[PDB]
Order: sequence, then structure tokens, then C-alpha cells
Amino acid sequence: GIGIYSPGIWRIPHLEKFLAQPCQKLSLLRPVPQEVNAIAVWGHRPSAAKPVAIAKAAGKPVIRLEDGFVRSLDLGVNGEPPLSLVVDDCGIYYDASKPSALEKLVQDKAGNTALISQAREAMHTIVTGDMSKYNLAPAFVADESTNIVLVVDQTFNCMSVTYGNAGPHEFAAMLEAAMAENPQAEIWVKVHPDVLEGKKTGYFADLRATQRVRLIAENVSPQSLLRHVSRVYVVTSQYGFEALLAGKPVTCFGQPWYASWGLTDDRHPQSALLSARRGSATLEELFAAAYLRYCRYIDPQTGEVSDLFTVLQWLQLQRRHH
Ligand SMILES: COc1ccc(C(=O)NCCCCCCCCO[C@@]2(C(=O)O)C[C@@H](O)[C@@H](O)[C@@H]([C@@H](CO)O[C@@]3(C(=O)O)C[C@@H](O)[C@@H](O)[C@@H]([C@H](O)CO)O3)O2)cc1
Ligand SMILES: Nc1ccn([C@@H]2O[C@H](COP(=O)(O)O)[C@@H](O)[C@H]2O)c(=O)n1
Ligand SMILES: [Cl-]
Repeated sequence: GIGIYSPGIWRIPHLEKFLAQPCQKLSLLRPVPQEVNAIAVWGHRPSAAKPVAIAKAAGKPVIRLEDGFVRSLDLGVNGEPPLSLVVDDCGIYYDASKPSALEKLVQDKAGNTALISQAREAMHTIVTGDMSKYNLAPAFVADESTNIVLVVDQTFNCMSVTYGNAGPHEFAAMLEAAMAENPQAEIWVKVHPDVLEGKKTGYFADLRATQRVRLIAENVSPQSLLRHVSRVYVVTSQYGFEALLAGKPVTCFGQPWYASWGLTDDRHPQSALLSARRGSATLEELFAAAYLRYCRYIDPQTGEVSDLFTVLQWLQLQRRHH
């Protein structure tokens, strides 16, 4: 069925439930067996390069996997297995250079409008229930009473930045723009939870904070923090889409999966070309395509094929406890 080289992918519980077909472990030192129809790798991680080369030489297509957008309770870097994966037979969502399976799903407007009730239900649970990709962080504590601008940091070796046509230099450009364009505001630079855990680095290690430019190094749930801000600047973070769900304006310095559909203030030099390729989409079309069609889910108790709604309910149940 599907060949898996990576031992890290192979150990994902219920891998075959996400892929919807049988899977088998392959060795880098043996030929591709005839019974394998496609090879699955993790996005454009460095670990994917050898299996991608082998697939090309063997005449086999590549499927790219990654975490879903509502993934788990604890962080991926803390060894928590995923409850959702993305499955991409074309490219991968974060690679802006060519269409992905997700881009094509977004463009199928009719298939997305069919899902409008499920989209509205899940959107409401995510925002008002304060859910995200990772779900263990407590809510941010603050007075609910319009002068705060959020600048989102990411992880230094994450491929969404690179394949979104960006790198460390766009993080500096983003911060400088947030400062200059909002001279009366406080600028909050939010550090990524993987970096707060000590497992990864970010893009602002050298930043000298000031009275106006502050570091947010508390691990807090995104929707709770978004209630306290007036607008959001990103390079390629998933936070940008979560900020759209929260009703905030979003400025993008990279080319993430949700840029160039008409819903974001796009700053990248390739924005016009990408917008021409993508066209327009509504927020609910983007949400249905990504969260309901592109992402696949398993049941957190039985392991069987599931849906977003079941995963959300479980994650809310586990939170009350924890
Ligand atoms: C004969 O000489 C010879 C033979 C072989 C070699 C050689 O090259 N050997 C090494 C082969 C490659 C070893 C790969 C180790 C396992 C990596 O597992 C994964 C992967 O990349 O496939 C499994 C995935 O499910 C992920 O966990 C990824 C990680 C790291 O690559 O990706 C991220 C992460 O950075 O943490 C990416 C994120 O976007 C996110 O998905 C997170 C996730 O939440 C979990 O943390 O994974 O590892 C030489 C010589
Ligand atoms: N600075 C950041 C960036 C991301 N995040 C979290 O990490 C998830 C994934 O975002 P990235 O695409 O930035 O890795 C977000 O959904 C959110 O839970 C955060 O909480 N603070
Ligand atoms: Cl760079």
C-alpha cells in the first residue's frame, strides 16, 4: 500500500486510519517493493529528501503528511501522538511555490459551501471554547477592557517559513513594520511554545526589548491572547488563520496557506502572482477546506476514523480535568 521510511512516522498510532489504506515500513537500503503504490514523507523535512529521491527513481508518487491544525492536548515536541494529520497528494499546504491539495480544495467552492453548518459549529467551538493546534496552555490573564499589536514568532528550523518564501530576515522586517505602522501601540512579540519548552529556538533571540516592544514568554492559549490585541503580524504561522477566526486583521510577511485569498494584508513580493493563481475565498470556505476536508481525524479513545467535532469534544473534556 503506502511505504513509510521514517521511523517517526511509522510509530504514529493508527497511521493507517489517517491514510485510509494499508501502510508498511520500508528500508533505505532495499529496493521499493512492487506492492507499494506511493511513499509517504513528512512535509519537506530534511528527513524526507532520501525517500523523495528513491520514489522518483522508482516511478512512485509521493504523499506528504503533517500535523493537523487541531492536533493534540500537549505539544508534538513532548511526545504526544497526533489526533489529526493532513494528507497531501500534490504538494504540501505551506509550500507557496505551486498548488497543494489544500489550495485545490479551497478553490472547490461548492464542496466547501456544502459544509457551512459544520464549519460554523467548529469555528464557534474553536474561538469561544479557546482551542488551537495545541491545547494544554492556560488562558492569558488580563483585563478585557485597542492599542496592542501582536507579532508572532515561530520555530527556527520550521519548513513553513522556508517554503512560504521567507526566513529570518522577514521576521526582522515584520517587527520593524509593526513598530513603524503603529507608533502609539504596544508591540507584543509572542514566543512559540516549542521554544518556551526548551526544545527549539525562535527568530528573536537577539531582540533587545524596550518599554514599547515587549516579549510574551508565557505559554497561553491563542484565542485568549487574541482577545486582547487589535491586529496581528505573521510570517507564516498558523496563528494568522486563528487570528482571522478571532475577527482580527492579519498582515503577512511570508506566503502561508491562508494568504493571497483576499482576506490578509499581504506584504510579500510574490503576492500578486500568488493571488492570481489562488483567486478569492471566504473565511468559511478556507475553514471548511482546511479543517474539514484536508485534515483527517481519529477517535481519541477507539483509534477509528473520526471527525473534528469528536476531537474537539474530547480535548474540551480533557482540559476540564487537567
Ligand atoms: C547506509 O548509510 C546511511 C543510511 C541512512 C542514513 C540516514 O540518513 N538515516 C536517517 C534517516 C532519517 C531519520 C528520521 C528520524 C525520524 C524523524 O521523524 C519525523 C520525520 O521527519 O519523518 C516524524 C514526523 O512525524 C515528525 O515528528 C518529524 C519532525 C522532525 O523532522 O518534524 C516536526 C518537528 O520539527 O518537530 C515538524 C513540525 O512541523 C511538526 O509536524 C512536528 C510534530 O509536531 C512533532 O513534533 O514534527 O520527525 C544515512 C546513512
Ligand atoms: N508564537 C506562537 C506561534 C504559534 N503558536 C501555537 O502554535 C500553533 C502552530 O503555529 P506555527 O505554525 O507558528 O507553528 C498555533 O496554532 C498555536 O497554538 C503560539 O501559541 N505562539
Ligand atoms: Cl533569510
